[PDB]
Amino acid sequence: HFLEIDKKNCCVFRDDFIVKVLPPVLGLEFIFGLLGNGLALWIFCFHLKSWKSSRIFLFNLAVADFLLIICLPFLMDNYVRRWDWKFGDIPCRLMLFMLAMNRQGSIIFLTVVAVDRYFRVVHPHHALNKISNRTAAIISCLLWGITIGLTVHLLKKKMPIQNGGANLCSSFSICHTFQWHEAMFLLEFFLPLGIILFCSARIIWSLRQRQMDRHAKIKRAITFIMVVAIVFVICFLPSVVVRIRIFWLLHTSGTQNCEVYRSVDLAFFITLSFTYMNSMLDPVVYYFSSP
Ligand SMILES: CCCCCn1c(=O)[nH]c(=O)c2[nH]c(Cl)nc21
Repeated sequence: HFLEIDKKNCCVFRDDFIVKVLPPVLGLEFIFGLLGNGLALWIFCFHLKSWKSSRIFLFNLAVADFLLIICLPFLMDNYVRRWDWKFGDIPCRLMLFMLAMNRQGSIIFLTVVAVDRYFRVVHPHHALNKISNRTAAIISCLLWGITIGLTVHLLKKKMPIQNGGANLCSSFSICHTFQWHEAMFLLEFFLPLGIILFCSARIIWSLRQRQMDRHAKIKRAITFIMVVAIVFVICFLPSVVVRIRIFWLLHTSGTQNCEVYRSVDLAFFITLSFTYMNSMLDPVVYYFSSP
């Protein structure tokens, strides 16, 4: 129950019902993402030779998704052991760093693709619609650097922590403090949420206003950007909602017996796996949309 991490009062929980739902969903997530991302990378690197600016961003998203899917098997192994990391200390920090970095990278590149579509559809005569490959590669490297800059603190903050009779390797704990990590999670949902919603709404409004809904494939494009927004919201909403709920249960009362946390704590991590479904669904909608 109660524990102290870096002079911080936290309430970890190693309960059951975690080795029941999480490993079956994670295994199927891994075995479907492997095939989807392998086909995407095959059609990207080898079978096709044409690099356009939007395709570079799509390839970056695919790389992030593939790395996250590769990282997923270790997560499945961890949750199978009922929260017992049996790998080491360097692999644990590396795994947490990779998880955070490619989650943020997937979100950032999704936002970048949405902004690119917004510029293509609403502002067709802007410069950012005909950039060179050098500028696109520089932007990609800059975004990757921003991600690493935001996650070196996860890379450095701590190692696996002994508790009870086992060891826990986690960064999404619950503690009575508001560090940069949780605020960064809330930002990495909300700000891209606003950007994506604004871009999608403007795209829909401009396409409908300019009398373009008559065209056939444009209707498919509209429905696909709509389902992209919907799936992003569906995949990233339960996690942030449970995080806000546990924050509220933390500020009001808090640091108590902490059993009241557990009823919602199990709700958090399950929904966390739901975010990986996002990584699974992007190949279906993003790359697999050519008529
Ligand atoms: C590799 C074991 C980490 C377990 C806790 N954890 C985390 O610390 N950061 C995460 O991004 C994350 N995602 C999911 Cl699922 N579990 C997570």
